[PDB]
Amino acid sequence: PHMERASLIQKAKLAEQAERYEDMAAFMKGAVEKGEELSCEERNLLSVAYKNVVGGQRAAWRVLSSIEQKSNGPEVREYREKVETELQGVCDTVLGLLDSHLIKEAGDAESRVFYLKMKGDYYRYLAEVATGDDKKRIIDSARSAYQEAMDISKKEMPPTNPIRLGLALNFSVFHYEIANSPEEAISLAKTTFDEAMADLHTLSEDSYKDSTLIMQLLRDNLTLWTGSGSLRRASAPL
Amino acid sequence: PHMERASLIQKAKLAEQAERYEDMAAFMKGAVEKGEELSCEERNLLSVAYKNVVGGQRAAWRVLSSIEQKSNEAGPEVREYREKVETELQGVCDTVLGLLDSHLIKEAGDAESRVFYLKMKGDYYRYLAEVATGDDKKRIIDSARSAYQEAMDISKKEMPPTNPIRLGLALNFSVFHYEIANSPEEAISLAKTTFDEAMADLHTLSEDSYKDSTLIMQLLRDNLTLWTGSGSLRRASAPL
Amino acid sequence: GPHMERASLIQKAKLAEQAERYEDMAAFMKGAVEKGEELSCEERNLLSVAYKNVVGGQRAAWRVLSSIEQKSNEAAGPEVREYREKVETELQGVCDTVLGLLDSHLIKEAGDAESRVFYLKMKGDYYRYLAEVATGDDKKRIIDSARSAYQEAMDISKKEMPPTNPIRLGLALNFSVFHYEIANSPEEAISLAKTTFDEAMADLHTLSEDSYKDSTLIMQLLRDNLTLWTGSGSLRRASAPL
Amino acid sequence: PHMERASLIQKAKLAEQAERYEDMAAFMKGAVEKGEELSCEERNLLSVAYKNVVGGQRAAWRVLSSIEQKSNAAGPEVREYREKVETELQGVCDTVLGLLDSHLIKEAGDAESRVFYLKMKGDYYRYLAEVATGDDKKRIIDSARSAYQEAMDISKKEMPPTNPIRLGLALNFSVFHYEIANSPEEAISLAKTTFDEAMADLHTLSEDSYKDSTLIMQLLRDNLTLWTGSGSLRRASAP
Repeated sequence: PHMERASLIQKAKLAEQAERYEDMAAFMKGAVEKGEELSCEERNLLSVAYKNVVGGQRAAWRVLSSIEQKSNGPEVREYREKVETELQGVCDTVLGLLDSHLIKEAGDAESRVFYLKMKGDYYRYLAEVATGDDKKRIIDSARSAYQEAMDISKKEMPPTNPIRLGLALNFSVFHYEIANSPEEAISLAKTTFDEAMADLHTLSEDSYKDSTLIMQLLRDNLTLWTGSGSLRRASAPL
Repeated sequence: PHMERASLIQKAKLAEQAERYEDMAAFMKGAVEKGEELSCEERNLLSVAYKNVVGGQRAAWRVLSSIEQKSNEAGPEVREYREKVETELQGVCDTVLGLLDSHLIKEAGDAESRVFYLKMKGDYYRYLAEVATGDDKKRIIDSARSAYQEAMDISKKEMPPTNPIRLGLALNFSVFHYEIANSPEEAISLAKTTFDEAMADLHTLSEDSYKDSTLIMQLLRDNLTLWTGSGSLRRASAPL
Repeated sequence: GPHMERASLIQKAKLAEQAERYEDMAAFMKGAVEKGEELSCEERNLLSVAYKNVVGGQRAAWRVLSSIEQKSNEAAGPEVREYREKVETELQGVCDTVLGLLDSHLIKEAGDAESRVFYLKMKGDYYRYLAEVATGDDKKRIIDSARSAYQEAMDISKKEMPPTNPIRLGLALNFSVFHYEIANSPEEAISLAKTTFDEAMADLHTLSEDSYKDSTLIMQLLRDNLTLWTGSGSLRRASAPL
Repeated sequence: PHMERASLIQKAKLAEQAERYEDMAAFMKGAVEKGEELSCEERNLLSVAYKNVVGGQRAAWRVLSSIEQKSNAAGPEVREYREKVETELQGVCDTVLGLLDSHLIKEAGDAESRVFYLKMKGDYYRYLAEVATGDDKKRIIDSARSAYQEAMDISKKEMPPTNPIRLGLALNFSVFHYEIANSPEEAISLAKTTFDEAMADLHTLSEDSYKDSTLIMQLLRDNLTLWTGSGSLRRASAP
């Protein structure tokens, strides 16, 4: 390690505690640029930082795009465009770090799934706002990243692993919202849930909370997408 | 025919594998009547047997009551047959409640067994309440409430929030609040509390209860989404 | 032109609020103030909301970092100090921006009592935020600048506004916080807080339905602080009066 | 002496103004035993009289029980005197519960009066629970809970969420949950639900109605901060 890198990682941990996500992101970018492999803890810092930064831009873009769609003055279009351009710049930064530093085709496989999933996520966020001729390319870039990640996770991780579950949840969202394949989405989400449910006896104690949380999100999306809400209430199985 | 306790339990296990729930129920009733306590495995056999028997009667009653409710817009066969299924269902609930009161419920044995039976008492009074329309309805609802309340009091002092009997109990009592007692707010807030307290204590869970606890936590979340109208909400992506 | 620009900026600040984009909202509201016209009651609230949210996050961060830094001085590690200093400098820059707008545009050009009190209260607030982080020889000056702004605002609000007015209540609540946390006058704070609450409670019959929610919300914050500061929160639970 | 019903009600109003609660209680017990329903104003006089009488006994019992618990044999005077106060308190609760069961609950016509008395029955069983110790405590706790639950069921169907008897009932049943039944979570949930459902319909009230209800909503908020520990949080500044 570089010690600049060690100091930047320490400052990213301080920025997380302080809920200063743009600083956290800047510190984690700097750390990625000052070294090779990130540890599991350091990969999560990078992801949390940029998740929170784009999360707010995406939430804003949705509000503005919703106002623009209903009002159809030039201020809404212009401001929606400002937020959109800013969001695109963050996604380009994350995708640049992944391609130039983090994604290693001959590296550790588990870390390769995390980054390839992250590459699919940030191309998917670009696809959420893309309306040009470039849209098809963006959608395909996200699909390839997720497909490459899915292929590795199936060979290398158990079906209860939270990175593998997270990956399948996000790729099903991609199918539903982006690729307009709601049936593939429902299918993948049901398969992921059922394969993880069958392998619950081999769930390690540390993965328990993260895996069951993501399995709940899969079940929540399945209910939303199939219209399984309004069905009869459940009582205990025993 | 070997109808000694050990043989009735063995036949109850065969009946389960064969999906012969009325035989299972009869074998388990017979095993309870030897005047002895049930193990955790044996309590589950008793519950599975009667849950399957009463479940088919309830499902049938709902179909018939639904046909009877639409029909008035009427031959007497629907009312008569709905009444036949109701009476039969009431007899099973009375059998289960009789076994619980005369043999199984004690003050006291171990907390998990006490809670299990009191939860079972609230469940079978709740099934009687589902079909009750007379002056006796209030009494039935109160009998279900007391059983669940006594069970809730023991489970809070004696069991961890992730225990599946404690989770199952809270899930069923929240259903009782929503459907039977017409207290949808109490139901939502019990379901949310149960889920949140179990979610915080997930580190202290075993391989045995893993599947049972997370399955019941999923049912709590499913009911919360149905009852709060949270279905409509934005799709989830990974927290990662 | 500037008149169409001013209108666009205020409209974008309303969009930025809906989108929870407070730094943009602040920038749009600064730009609108720099058109040199007075702000309406609605526009004053947009300005205040924008900068309250911006500085709110910086202050919350500063408190976390200062708390981590204080626990390391009892084997760190200069990163906490350095990062706490970064957040503080950034916070100071926002307070200086707000205080500059108030002094150069808003306070000098305020017509009515409600707008004049609003801005003087805001001046007291942002000097109080500078006082929250100040440890130099400049500390005493900052505290006094805050006190004078609040005192001038209190003098106008007592002559010109009813005791239920939410700007007057907000002012009193913040000046009591200044007394408790900044000036180390917890008795003056409890006093002021109790007096403000009691005088507003007596004049509740003369409250409009518009200001009822804003006034009762601020009266709730006054009694919440009174409970915290007097330790009355530890008292026996209430049951029904009949 | 003028001991006709209306004069007993007039004398109870005078005893309230004079803070003579044992006389007030005796005047309202006397008016109840005339065999007519109590009006809304009259029900409040009955409740105020006995809440003040039992309140002083409860406050005393708490002081004495605290001295007896701390005295750690000692002198027997504390136990004996705590027992005297306890027996006296139990007698007042038995008097109120006897009036409710023999005259007021049976004869109540409307929902508001039915709820009022059932809430009052839960309260006085809760006061008996405060001084009971073992399996005696079980018995009493469940009489309190049933009275409260029956009252809650009627108030939800028959009264708006801003009604002060419905608010008072929820506040007391939440106290029962927290202190007596050891269910701090449903106490906190019931109090927040009650506050939030009442706050959503406050615009409908007059100034008198608004005052009565907002006082009980403040007590719900006060208990919520005590029970959730929200009072120890960072001080508020203006929004």
